[PDB]
Amino acid sequence: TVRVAINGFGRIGRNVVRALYESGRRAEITVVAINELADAAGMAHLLKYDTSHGRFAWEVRQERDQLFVGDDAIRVLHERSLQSLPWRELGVDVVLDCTGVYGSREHGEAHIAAGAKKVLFSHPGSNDLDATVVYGVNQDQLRAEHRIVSNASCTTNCIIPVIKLLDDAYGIESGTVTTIHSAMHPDLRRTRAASQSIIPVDTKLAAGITRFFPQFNDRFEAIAVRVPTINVTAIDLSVTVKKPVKANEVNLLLQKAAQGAFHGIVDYTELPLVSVDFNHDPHSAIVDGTQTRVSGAHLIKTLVWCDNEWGFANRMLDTTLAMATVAF
Amino acid sequence: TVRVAINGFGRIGRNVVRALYESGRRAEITVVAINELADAAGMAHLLKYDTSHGRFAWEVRQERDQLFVGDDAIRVLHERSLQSLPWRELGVDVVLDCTGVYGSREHGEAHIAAGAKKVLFSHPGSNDLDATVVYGVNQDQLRAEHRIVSNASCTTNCIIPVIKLLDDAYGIESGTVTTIHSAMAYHPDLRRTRAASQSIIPVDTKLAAGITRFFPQFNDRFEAIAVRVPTINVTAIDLSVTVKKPVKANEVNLLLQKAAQGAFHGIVDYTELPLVSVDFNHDPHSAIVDGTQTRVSGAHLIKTLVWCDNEWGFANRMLDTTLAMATVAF
Amino acid sequence: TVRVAINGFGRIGRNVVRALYESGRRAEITVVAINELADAAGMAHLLKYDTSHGRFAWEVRQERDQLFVGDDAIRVLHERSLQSLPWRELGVDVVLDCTGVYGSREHGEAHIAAGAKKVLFSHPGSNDLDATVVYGVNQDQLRAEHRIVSNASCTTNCIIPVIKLLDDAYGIESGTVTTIHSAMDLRRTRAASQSIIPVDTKLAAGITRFFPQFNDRFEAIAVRVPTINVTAIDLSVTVKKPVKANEVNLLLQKAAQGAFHGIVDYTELPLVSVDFNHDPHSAIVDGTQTRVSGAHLIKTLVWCDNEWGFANRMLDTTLAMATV
Amino acid sequence: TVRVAINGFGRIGRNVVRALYESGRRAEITVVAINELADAAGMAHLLKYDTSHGRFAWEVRQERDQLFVGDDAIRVLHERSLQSLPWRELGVDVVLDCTGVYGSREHGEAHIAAGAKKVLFSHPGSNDLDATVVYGVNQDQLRAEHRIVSNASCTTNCIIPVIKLLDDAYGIESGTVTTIHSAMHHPDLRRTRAASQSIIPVDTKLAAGITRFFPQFNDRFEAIAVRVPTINVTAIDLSVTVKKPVKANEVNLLLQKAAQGAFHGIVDYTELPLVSVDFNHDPHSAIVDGTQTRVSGAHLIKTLVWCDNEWGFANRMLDTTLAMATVA
Repeated sequence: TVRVAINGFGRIGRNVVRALYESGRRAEITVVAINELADAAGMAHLLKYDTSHGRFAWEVRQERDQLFVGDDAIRVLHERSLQSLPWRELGVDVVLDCTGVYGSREHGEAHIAAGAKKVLFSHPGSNDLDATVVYGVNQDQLRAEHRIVSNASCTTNCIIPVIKLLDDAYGIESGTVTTIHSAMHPDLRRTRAASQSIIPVDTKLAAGITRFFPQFNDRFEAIAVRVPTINVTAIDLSVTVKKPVKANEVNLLLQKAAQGAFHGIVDYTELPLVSVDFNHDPHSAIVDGTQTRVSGAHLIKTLVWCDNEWGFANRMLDTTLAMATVAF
Repeated sequence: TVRVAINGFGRIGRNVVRALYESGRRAEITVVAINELADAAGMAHLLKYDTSHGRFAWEVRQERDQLFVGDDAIRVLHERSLQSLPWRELGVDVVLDCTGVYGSREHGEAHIAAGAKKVLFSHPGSNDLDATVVYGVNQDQLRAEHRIVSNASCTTNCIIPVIKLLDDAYGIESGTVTTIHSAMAYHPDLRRTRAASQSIIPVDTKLAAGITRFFPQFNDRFEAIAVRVPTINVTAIDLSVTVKKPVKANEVNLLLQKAAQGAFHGIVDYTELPLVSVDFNHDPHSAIVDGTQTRVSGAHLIKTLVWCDNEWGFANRMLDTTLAMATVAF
Repeated sequence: TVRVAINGFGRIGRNVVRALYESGRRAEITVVAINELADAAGMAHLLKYDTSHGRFAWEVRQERDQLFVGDDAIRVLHERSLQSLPWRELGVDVVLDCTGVYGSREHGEAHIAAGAKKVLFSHPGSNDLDATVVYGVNQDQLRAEHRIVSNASCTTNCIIPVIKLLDDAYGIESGTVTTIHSAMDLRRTRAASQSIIPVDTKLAAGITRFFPQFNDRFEAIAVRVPTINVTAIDLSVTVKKPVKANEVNLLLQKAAQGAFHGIVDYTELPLVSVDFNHDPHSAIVDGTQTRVSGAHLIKTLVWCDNEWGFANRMLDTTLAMATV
Repeated sequence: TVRVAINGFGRIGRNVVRALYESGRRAEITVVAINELADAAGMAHLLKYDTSHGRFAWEVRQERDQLFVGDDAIRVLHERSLQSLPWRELGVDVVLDCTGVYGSREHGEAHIAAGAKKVLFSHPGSNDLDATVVYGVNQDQLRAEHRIVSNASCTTNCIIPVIKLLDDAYGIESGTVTTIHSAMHHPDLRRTRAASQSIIPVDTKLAAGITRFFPQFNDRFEAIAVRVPTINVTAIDLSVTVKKPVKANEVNLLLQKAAQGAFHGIVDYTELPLVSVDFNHDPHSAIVDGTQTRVSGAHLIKTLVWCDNEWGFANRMLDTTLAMATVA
């Protein structure tokens, strides 16, 4: 088994754990430790009861510095100092660092100093790492020597595979995206009741895209709003393409990719569905074919769904396996 | 005083009335009659309470066959045949048809035959009316012989003025729009039965065909989708267009900002404040450009996010259009 | 195997099918037919996709006037009159009439006449049926010759067991209830405002019908709030015997452990309404909220997934009816 | 004119100012000064824009240390030290302290020593202030010798007048209350959980507040509360046992009459079929919903009570303020 440690037990951290068990990936991966600067009581409770995902099916037990999920024992640490973590003693193959705040070499190297073989960040970090993976797109670029890696971000994993598919088919020359987020300072917007408004929020989506697709620097922008719905995101993508195209052809391309090389990663639907119907859906992206439009023959719009959190947590596990099982 | 009658007292009919008093337009226009099918105890209560900006500030009551707003008496009518509406007896200058159902030349003629000089429809109607007005964009296209006019639609009015501004400055080549609508058993459209509170729900939208009617040149160059989210009374419109001329986000904002100071004052507003949607609740502008959200990808793909209280701006535009029709008039 | 047909494929009828498969009761009940006025594609669709209960696990296909759940075929009918339902041909043991509109003795008689052996109504219905069952409280009042039975109402089901527990231990003198409803006609014409909306409720009438000694001693009100489909029931009773709040919690905790296990649950954990979504208990007593004013006025807060709990009790009462 | 200063410009302090301008009380009360740590530009923006109460009808400008409401200039302070507040300079007759921090006899003494003649706190406070006033019920218990006064709390202000009314008519023996809060505000494990889906139990000091005010109901009153995702209007579900025998129509008639007479402008009564937003920005402390009144047997009364907790409370602060500067 690949022995994994979770640094930080916020929403992504807890989701990685549930997804490990629910997906059957536990036959190949085991979680041996979680570091979180909060009490084990609350951790265990929040792991068992989720608003967005419901009741977790495995017995959850907490005792001393141990968290139990079914039979598995899991050490709970409260360390402010990354180098003082017991990674070597626990035989840590991969630390999944889910703390948020940027990722980087210094931090990865501190997990490695404590004795972890590799590090996978949940957040894009800086342009300094051994690699950034959008699983389903570029995991075959990983090498045995890539030890400090980033899995991109919740929102980037949703849209990148779609962008890849459209650009391969038609050549993207320009792109603009709006993300409609579900519910989840020097900004007079935070101190406003989320219950009733469409609230614009900061987004780093564009940076994510142009870092992954450097041929689009100065060619991509993004905005975002928050709305009071349940954990499903809609990404509204508008791209100009080189080759002329019609909507039913954009749709055929995406249907077949979901059928084929992107099965499990990008799904496609034509059914009359609403966002909750993708709650807890493990795909990175579900293209809603009913919303595909082409203006003229060069301006594509697609509406893409994702459970950004559940999709991403599953990909985190996919990337962890790819990292842990590569030959030099 | 411009004599008006309102046919249909649903959300829009009621908002037209509220707008008339709140805006001061009542110095210019008097509502002589309201035609509504369905009890009138309702009418008063809904006028009073279903408002969204506090209880309507004018005193409201229902006596006899009459509705009282403040000290004004309005004749309440219940008539199913357009032919027998007593517009002639009341000397009605414009009938504001707010039913959401009547929209054809023949419906127009039917109102005019019962004695209205002119008719204004609260929705796009048929493709062959005398004119379709987006107040602030093309009221000047109203001739004297145009007795049957459409006011376009709530959503259409939000966006066409920004489209005009953008087209004139940079030349729109193609365009795509997403409307984020606020909230309003078994049904053949399967999405409609679903709990609204929980979801982003894709909805059918007529916006593209509205843009297309107004801008003949944009046929086959414009598309639209929409979703409904569980927020209240303010719509956002997410507009992406390719333009001929090379532009930056800052120049697009200056343009729109200057236009809001000048020729679209009172119609299109502009802002750079960190505001949220409820901040435009009961705002009477047709559109509010949110400067902070403006992007240009490359130098030719503009994204603008526009807000509106779709019902409130529309109701106000109905009154504005009324006066212009009355202005140069048959 | 009990052969059941379902009349009305509204939310209730659909949860009855979902629950049938999820609890494993496929082993003792078979659904042989559904009558629904609307078309079978709509039915299959709604069965699969649900805002409250997520994606249904079993494969759902629709094919002509057949509906397929897993390997199972279910005839779909569109009869608007009870007399023409093919209950004889299909050998129906129990109609589960979930329409919310057929509830009288003569509606039961028309189901029987068409060949159904018995009928279980998914609502209080007529006041002159053979029995009204709130499972866990009075299924032992059931008899073989009871042919036209009512299953009470979802909200009645949530609270009646708790009322019985409290009346037995301390003697209820008077009672008053507020139901806080989720996404479940004077005020409907309003616009969207995200409001607490008062709604008419029949809970007082359901409580006194089940406990007639409470006539003129019980009242209830309700509000709708824009939440997910878990109801909170806020029950305030005056009682004869003096009590403290911790005594009340012990009694219900023990009730949950014992005679009401699987019907009433009990929690002292810091939960919120979504934590009871898809819970098949009729009621979950929240101990953290129990209060006693003085020593005689008890307040209890009780949670329920009113739809889910109720659809499972319908199944229980069904089995109890068929293999008597 | 009574000169007043406001200490703390959060939600309550801003609402007092809005309430002042909207009620016409600007003829009797002048706000000479606001002390607030945050920036003036922020104060102005938040005074102008508010999700509950909407766009302030009065112009709002901010320049330097001045906040302009209409054409009234108001002095802004940023002083952490009560001893240094320039009250004497400004001739402050009453400090409305709306910080929700300050609340003790000493804090009161500090304001007075800095030169404010009297003090009104916007909350419970501590158990030894000169008076606690729920305006409409006990403003008669005010004496000129009362210098350090508390206004009670929002919810306590909504329900006390009703309890008074029912106790006076019928003799209340015992009481229990559930408060249905909208989106407003031992580690509470529920506070993580997203407001947008659930009914969420929350701690309440309502009973404490009632006990404090009516110590004869010591051991005779309890309260729970929940939060639901509605906008700014609270429902209070009050269930009391009474000594006298009563009927629901008699209860409603009592309360309707009190609303016509002795509690006019403080308690309102309605028989109309309404919803909670209908009371948004309603200045009464309480609106009894007559459609919802019940009595079980002849002694167990339920009434459902609405209030815009923040707006009624803002208006009461001013009522008390006015009763504190005039004892002549």
